[PDB]
Amino acid sequence: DALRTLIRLGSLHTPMVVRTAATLRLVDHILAGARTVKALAARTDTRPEALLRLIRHLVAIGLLEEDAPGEFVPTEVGELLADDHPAAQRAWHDLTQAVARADISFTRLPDAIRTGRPTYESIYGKPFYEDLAGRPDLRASFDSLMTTREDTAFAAPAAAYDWTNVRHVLDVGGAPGGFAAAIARRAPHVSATVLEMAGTVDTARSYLKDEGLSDRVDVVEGDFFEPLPRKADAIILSFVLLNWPDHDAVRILTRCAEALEPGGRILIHERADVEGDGADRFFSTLLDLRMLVFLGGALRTREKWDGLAASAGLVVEEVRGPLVSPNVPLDSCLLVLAP
Amino acid sequence: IDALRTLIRLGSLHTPMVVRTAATLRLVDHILAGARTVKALAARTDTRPEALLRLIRHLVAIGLLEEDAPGEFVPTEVGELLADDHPAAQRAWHDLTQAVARADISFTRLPDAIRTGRPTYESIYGKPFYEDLAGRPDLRASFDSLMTTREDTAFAAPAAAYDWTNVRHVLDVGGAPGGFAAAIARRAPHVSATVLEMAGTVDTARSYLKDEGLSDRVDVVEGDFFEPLPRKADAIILSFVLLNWPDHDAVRILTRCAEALEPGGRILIHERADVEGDGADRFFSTLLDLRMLVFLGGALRTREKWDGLAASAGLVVEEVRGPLVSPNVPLDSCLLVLAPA
Ligand SMILES: CC[C@@]1(O)C[C@H](O)c2c(cc3c(c2O)C(=O)c2c(O)cccc2C3=O)[C@H]1C(=O)OC
Ligand SMILES: CC[C@@]1(O)C[C@H](O)c2c(cc3c(c2O)C(=O)c2c(O)cccc2C3=O)[C@H]1C(=O)OC
Repeated sequence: DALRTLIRLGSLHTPMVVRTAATLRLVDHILAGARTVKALAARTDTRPEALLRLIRHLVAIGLLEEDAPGEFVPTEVGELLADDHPAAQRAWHDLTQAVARADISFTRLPDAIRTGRPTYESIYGKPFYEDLAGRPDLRASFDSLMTTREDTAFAAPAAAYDWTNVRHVLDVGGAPGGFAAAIARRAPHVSATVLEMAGTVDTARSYLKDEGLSDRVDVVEGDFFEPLPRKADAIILSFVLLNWPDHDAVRILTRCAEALEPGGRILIHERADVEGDGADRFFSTLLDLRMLVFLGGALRTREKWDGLAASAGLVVEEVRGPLVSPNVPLDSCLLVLAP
Repeated sequence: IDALRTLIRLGSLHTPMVVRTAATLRLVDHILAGARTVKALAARTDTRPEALLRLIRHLVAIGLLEEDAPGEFVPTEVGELLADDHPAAQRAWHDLTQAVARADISFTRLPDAIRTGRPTYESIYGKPFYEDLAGRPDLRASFDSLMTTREDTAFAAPAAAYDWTNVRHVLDVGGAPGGFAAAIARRAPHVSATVLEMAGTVDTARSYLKDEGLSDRVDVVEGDFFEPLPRKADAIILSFVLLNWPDHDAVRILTRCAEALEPGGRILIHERADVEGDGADRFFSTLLDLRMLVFLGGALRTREKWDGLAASAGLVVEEVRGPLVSPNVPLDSCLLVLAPA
C-alpha cells in the first residue's frame, strides 16, 4: 500500500519506458500499419523479445491497449505520442532531442542540491548553451521545440492587458516572437520590437517572416545588461528572468525601468506562486527543478518578486489571474510593474 | 487537457530523482532526529539551503513530507518509509550511492537495451555488473546488505509450500546469504543442506548461517554452477537465480541440476511464473523484469516459457504453487516443482 506508493514514486523504469517509446517513434509506426510486434520490431530496428517486454509496461500504464491478440493500438493518452499531435509531446520525450537529453541531468540531482549549480556539464562536457552552439542538430531541435509552443501560448497573455493607450512595445528576450505576434493581432495600432541576443536574433526574423509580420514587428539585436536602444510604453519579460540569478535579474529589470517611457509598465510573464493558493505545483516545480539542473535559474514566488521589484526602483502593481492556453500544461501569470 | 498532464507525469524524471536524492541525503532520518527547519536540515545534509527548499517543495507536493507548523517539515506515513531503520529498507534501495539505485541509472539508456537485448550497465560504468562489484568492495557490501535484509524474512512461505518429510539432502544453487536453506532447516530438522555459490559471494554465506545458529547443518561449497554440481540431492533449489541469465545459459544451469538429481528427487524453482491473461498485479513484475534486462541481460519467464526451458533440460513442470506472500516483500513469488520428463 504505502510501500507500493513509495516504489511507484521513485521508479525510473516508467518514465524511461515512455521516453523510449517516443524515441523509437512507436506510436507513429503503429498508426502507419505495423500491428504485430514482428512488424514493429522491424520498423524500429529492435529485438522482438525485448520490444514485447517494453510494450507490456506500456500496456500496464495505459499508453497502449491490446485490440485483438497480438495487435497493439494506442489509447487516448498514448495518442499524444504521435509526431503530428499539436502538443508535440513525442519530440519533448525524444532522448535524441534537446530537452529529454538535458533531462538526464536529473540523475545527478544530489550534486545540484549540494552546490546549487547545474549538472548538465558533468554529463555532456559543456554547459547547456555551449553544448547547443557546438551541436547544430541539437540547437535546431531546441529551436523547434520552442517554436511549437510559441505559436499558440500567447493569445491569453496578450488578452490580459489593455493596449489602447500603448504606442510601442519592447519584448526583451523576444524568443521566436510569438508574444510580439499576438500583440500585433490583438492591437494593430501598436509597433513591436523583439530584442534578442546574438544567437536567437535570427530565429526571430525567420519566425515573424513566416507569420507575415516582417513589416509589423522589428527585430533588433542587443545585450540585456547594456542600456536599451529604444524607449517604449510597455516592456515585456516573458520567461527570461527565470534563467538568470538574482543579482543579474535586477540589472535587466533596472535597464527596463530606465528605458520605460513615462506612464509605461513592465510586464513579467512567468509564474508567481502564493503560499496560500491551492494551485497545481506539479508543472511549476518541474520547470523550477529543470532550471536548477539545466542552467541554475529558478522560479520566483510573488513575495520574491516584490524584493526584486523594490530593488529595481519598481513595484509589483498587480498579478493578472491564471493564464490558460490550449496545449500548454503550465498556467502562467502576468505581473504589472510600475516605478 | 487531462491526457496531457497524465502523459507528462508518467514520463517525468524529476519525481523519482527527488525521492532518490531525499533517500541519499538521509533527509527523513535527520527530520526525526530534531532537524525540522530548512537551515537545520541543510546543515545536517551539507547542502545549499535555497536548493534544499526547492527539493522539499516537490516532496510535499507528492505527499512524502508535510509542513506541520510554518517552516517545519515532517514525513508523512508514506514518507516515514525512508527512515533507515524501517523494515522494508526502502531508503537503502533508493540510495544513489548504493548498488541497486546506482544500477538503476542503466535505465537512462533503455533504447539500446531494446535494440540489442543486452544490458546497458557496462556503457554507464565501464564494466559489467558483477565485475564492477568485484572491484568496489564498498558496493559489493552494500549489495550484500540489501539482499540480506530481504533474505531474513522472504523464505518462510516458500519453505512451507513444500513437503520435506521424504527429503534427505537439499542443494541450494545460488544460495545467496542462505535464507532459503535457513528456513528449511528450521522447518525440517532432519534435512542436511549445502549452499553452492560462486567466487567472492561465498563469503557472505558462512557468516550469515553462523549468525543464524545454523553453522552446524548447512554446508557451504564454493563452485560454478555451469560445471558438474558438487553432489547429488533429493531437492535442488534455484531461488531467483535463473532470472539473471539469458535462455541458453539458464538451460545449462537447469541441465546441471537435472544431472545431479537423486532418483525421485525434484528441482524447485523459486521465482515468478505469470500466465498471460491471469490479471494479477504486474507492477512489481515489470520492474524486476526490466531491471534484469538493463542490469544483466536476464529476464522473467512466463508459465509457458518455463515449459520450454524445462523440456530443453529434460524436465517437466509438475506443479506451480500459488502466490507466495512474504512480509515487507512487495513481489509475490511462486514455487515451480520440476521432475525428469
Ligand atoms: C532555457 C529553457 C527555457 O527558458 C526556454 C524558454 O525560455 C522557455 C522555457 C519555459 C517556458 C517558456 C519559454 O519560452 C514559455 O514561453 C512558456 C509559456 O509561454 C507558457 C507556459 C510555460 C512556459 C515555459 O515553461 C524554458 C524551458 O525549459 O524550455 C524547455
Ligand atoms: C541483482 C539481484 C537479483 O538480480 C538477484 C538476487 O538474488 C535477487 C533478485 C530479486 C529477488 C530475490 C533475489 O535473491 C529474492 O530472493 C526474492 C524473494 O525471496 C522473494 C520475492 C522477490 C525476490 C526478488 O525479486 C535480483 C534483484 O535485482 O533484486 C531486486
